[PDB]
Amino acid sequence: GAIKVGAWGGNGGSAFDMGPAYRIISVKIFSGDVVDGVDVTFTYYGKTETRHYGGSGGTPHEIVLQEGEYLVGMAGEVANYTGAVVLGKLGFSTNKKAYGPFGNTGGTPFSLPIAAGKISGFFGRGGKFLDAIGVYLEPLA
Amino acid sequence: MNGAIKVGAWGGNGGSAFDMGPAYRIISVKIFSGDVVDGVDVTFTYYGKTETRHYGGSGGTPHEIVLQEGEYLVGMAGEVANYTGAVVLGKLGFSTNKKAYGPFGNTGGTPFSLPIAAGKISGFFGRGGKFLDAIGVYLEPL
Ligand code: NA
Repeated sequence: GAIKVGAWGGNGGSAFDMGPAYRIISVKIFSGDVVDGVDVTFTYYGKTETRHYGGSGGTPHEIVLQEGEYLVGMAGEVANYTGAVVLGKLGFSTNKKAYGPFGNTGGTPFSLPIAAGKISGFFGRGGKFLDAIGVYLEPLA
Repeated sequence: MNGAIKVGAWGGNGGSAFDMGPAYRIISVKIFSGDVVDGVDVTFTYYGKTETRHYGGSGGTPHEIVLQEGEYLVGMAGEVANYTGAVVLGKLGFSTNKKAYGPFGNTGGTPFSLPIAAGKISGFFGRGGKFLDAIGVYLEPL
């Protein structure tokens, strides 16, 4: 868990920190006007777990990673929504396809292309919505 | 290769790709800029020898970052701009554990930002032509 980039977003809400997973199985992005939160399902030290960060409003959009598929990009926009500085839009790329945007509120763009390596986990801040998000990076095996 | 983590590049697809790799100790960076980011010099040491590599073009005014003892690059940010029909770095700056430098350049466009919560920049890659078309970084633990 030595390489953490981000977080992008605001200073509100409460901190979360997943740490790195052995393998990410799926990510669900909950969104409506903004990004409400994320589920991450993953393997970890012999266990399989699901963790939820942020709120649970909006609609879930699930990206299931197939055998040999991994996350190689994240991008989005940081927006003001109802006075909260949050992820207004969020998306992800795998080595196969890009997904998103999830959310509808424009703001300040950010983008993280990973030319070598993969996203292995998440940290950030959450409340009613997803205030901020960053990622753990690991090399490819 | 060999466990590298490379993020970026941010910028356009013109010019010629460069890739310094991560093997070297970065001593200083010089960002040449005017309206946009024209180029960069990266000076590094390796086995007691100091070398400078220049990427991008010949224009712009220099803006230097000379890393002090115990000073490491821990952020990069800027703007990707359309300038005279090319997609290039319109602004580029860096942060260390000590100080923020820049950004340098005068043309906005699409912002990017790389806060590094854990880790440091250990090398550069990107694309350079008349201007600095794009830039990315190698990361390692701190
Ligand atoms: Na896919």
